[PDB]
Amino acid sequence: CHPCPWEWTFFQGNCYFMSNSQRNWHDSITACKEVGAQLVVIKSAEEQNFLQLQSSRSNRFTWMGLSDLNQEGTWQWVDGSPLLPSFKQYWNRGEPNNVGEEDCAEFSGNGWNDDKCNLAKFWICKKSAASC
Ligand SMILES: CO[C@H]1O[C@H](CO)[C@@H](O)[C@H](O)[C@@H]1n1cc(-c2cccnc2)nn1
Ligand SMILES: [Ca+2]
Ligand SMILES: [Ca+2]
Ligand SMILES: [Ca+2]
Repeated sequence: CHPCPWEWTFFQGNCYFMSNSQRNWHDSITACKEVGAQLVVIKSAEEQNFLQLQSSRSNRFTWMGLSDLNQEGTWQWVDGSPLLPSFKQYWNRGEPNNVGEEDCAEFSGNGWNDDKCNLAKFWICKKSAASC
């Protein structure tokens, strides 16, 4: 028994995969579903710091499963849960600014940025680990 599939990173009972290719946000959602996973939805501050650190070290602009597509300015996770007030701190300075209509959230440097949903970026999938 091993808790995660090969090349997946285990963290606090879940498995994480960072892509080595780039897609737009809607295709990133599909990419994760095809491996029985979900474009990463963040549930805790520890998990946030864990993901941002890898995004900073790798220096890769990376999609997360969050958008304000349904209502501009109200951010929602792809599993339907709302962005909580205790997560607003992770936006980068001056963000979210929706310049040129940016509806999808990404890891950018030390925090989050809203960027155009049609741009190709790396992504991270999340699924729960098996019990060994
Ligand atoms: C790399 O990050 C910058 O580019 C991202 C991609 O466009 C943005 O998503 C980020 O917000 C941020 N940004 C853009 C502007 C801006 C551009 C033109 C005129 N006025 C403001 N400000 N900050
Ligand atoms: Ca919009
Ligand atoms: Ca927006
Ligand atoms: Ca922005």
